[PDB]
Amino acid sequence: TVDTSKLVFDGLRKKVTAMQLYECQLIDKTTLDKLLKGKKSVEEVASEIQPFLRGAGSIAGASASPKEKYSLVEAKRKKLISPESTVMLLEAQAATGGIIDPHRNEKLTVDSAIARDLIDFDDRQQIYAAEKAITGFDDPFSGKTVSVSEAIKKNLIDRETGMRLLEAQIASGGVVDPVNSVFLPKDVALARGLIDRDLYRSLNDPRDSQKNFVDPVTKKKVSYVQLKERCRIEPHTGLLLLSVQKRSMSFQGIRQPVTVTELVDSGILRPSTVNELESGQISYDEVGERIKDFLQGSSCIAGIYNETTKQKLGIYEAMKIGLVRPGTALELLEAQAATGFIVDPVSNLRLPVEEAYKRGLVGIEFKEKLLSAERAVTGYNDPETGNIISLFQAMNKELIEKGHGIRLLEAQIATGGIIDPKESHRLPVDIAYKRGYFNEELSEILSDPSDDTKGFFDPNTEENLTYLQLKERCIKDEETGLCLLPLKE
Repeated sequence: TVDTSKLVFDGLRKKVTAMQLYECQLIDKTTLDKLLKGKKSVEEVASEIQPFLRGAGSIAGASASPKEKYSLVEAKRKKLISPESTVMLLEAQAATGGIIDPHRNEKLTVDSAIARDLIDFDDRQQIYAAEKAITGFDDPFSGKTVSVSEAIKKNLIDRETGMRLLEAQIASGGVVDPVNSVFLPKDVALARGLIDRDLYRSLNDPRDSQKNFVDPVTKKKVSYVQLKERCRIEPHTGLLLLSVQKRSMSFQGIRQPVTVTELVDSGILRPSTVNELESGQISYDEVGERIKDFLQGSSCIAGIYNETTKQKLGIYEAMKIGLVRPGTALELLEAQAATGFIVDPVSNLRLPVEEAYKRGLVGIEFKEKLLSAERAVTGYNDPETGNIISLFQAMNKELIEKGHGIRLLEAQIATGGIIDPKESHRLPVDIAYKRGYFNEELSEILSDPSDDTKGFFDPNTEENLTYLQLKERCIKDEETGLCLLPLKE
């Protein structure tokens, strides 16, 4: 026989003897005798009853990215987890072992948790009560220290919180026995009345009190197991960290970055490919590759290719030579301004109107008219409402004339689609209808070349064309991706 005084185990808060483990039916008669003989070691037995001894493991915190992690209170302050769910998850920790410090891998008492700022100030008293799920509730009538189930019956704790604690414990192994400081399986806990039949029954009914927790992001009622199925296990510490989406990922639009959430709202990105990108399964550059013509549109008529001298040159520079009339040059430049940037085909630069003027890409005779056309990408100021509207809406409210407005619209459609002036990206023609940046009774008009729609000019054949008709007559520089209009003489 071995030293029976050394046959002790480490429970949640107390030491646990081998005899207590046998009484609590955690070990069998065979295991117990082998401990008293030496056939089995204390460490060998403890390795097989770990979820009953210290719990299977609760949600220790959050993890936005696979490397760096956050605690429940940190993720709340970074707005990754709602304040409401933050309390409930902290209640679960205190009821299944204690408040977890994920950055030091420890089980802390509520006192120690306050000392390390792991718990906020307002949620202080609520977690003290949840801690008693393991310590026990002092009944002022009987004089006994009772479990949560009895604390609910004795009205020592509200039913709501009590159901959360019981749910969290069961998902961690079973029902906690406070006096023994050890987890008991559900079947044996029912037999000795450690948990009431009625409470346990309402704990298995999805229409009663089965789900007592709430989602971190949304406000949907969820179970503790469902949240655990959404957790990552840290390789080093073995902790259970809830996978939260920090998001905040965007692609550069015309003037400003466009959130990935906006892209799925505009129908640019399928939701299946977004969180697949958030998880890191696919690459960032490949996603932005597909939606290239939605972020900042297709290439416009960027310049002119003089076939006589075999030279690439900007539109404004072509006018100085006499390759194009000032009338033709102006509408082509404002078409560029209405699509985002003024382009220099030889230097492959894409600049706003102001910066284009500073570098000689645009003269002073076109500066004002081009600044006005640039409002088609940033918005038109409505003199009545005081806020910015779109190109299409500015046309209907007679802020700009129809002829000028039509040529700018078809310029946007020919280079990706209608420009959203508040999100700074190209919309699908169906989304533009919903937000009112275009009209279905106008898409068919601009589709087929009509009398009113041919507001552009081809210097080669001297005929009036739509922007699409003229763009189809252009060629492409393989190293710039720009459309150049071939010219002779």
